Amino acid sequence: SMNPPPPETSNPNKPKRQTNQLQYLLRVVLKTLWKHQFAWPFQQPVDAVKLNLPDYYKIIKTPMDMGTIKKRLENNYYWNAQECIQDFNTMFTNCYIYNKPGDDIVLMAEALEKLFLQKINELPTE
Ligand SMILES: Cc1c[nH]nc1CN1CCN(c2nc(-c3[nH]c(C)c4c3CCCC4=O)cs2)CC1
Repeated sequence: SMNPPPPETSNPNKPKRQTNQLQYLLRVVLKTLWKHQFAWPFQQPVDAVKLNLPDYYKIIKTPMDMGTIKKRLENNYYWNAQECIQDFNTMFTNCYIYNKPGDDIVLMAEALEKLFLQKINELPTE
């Protein structure tokens, strides 16, 4: 079995920006979710080989994880906050697509997503 290449975290062809909203996404949103007791499954791309999930990347064609998001923020990969918010939402949605309601991993995603929503509700104006 094989994992796909991880999502890119650098691309010199892609225009970059640092905005106050992106700074908030790193210092408040990512930091809060990253330290949570349920963060660990989301801190790296899913290793479908080690986890014996040979169907994971048959079902999930837009993988995303907080380790990737963290690196994208640190490397100023994004142009705007909406790009980064979309990556978070992709991560949560993938979890709900692949797994079953009530699975431990879904309960963990739901706890992180509640906090995500609480923080982005106070995203500062640009
Ligand atoms: C040792 C350590 C401490 N902190 N971080 C680490 C390194 N990694 C350690 C392994 N790990 C892991 N993720 C998962 C994981 N994740 C998602 C989003 C999953 C799954 C399985 C089910 C379906 C699913 O949707 C399993 S094992 C991720 C992090």
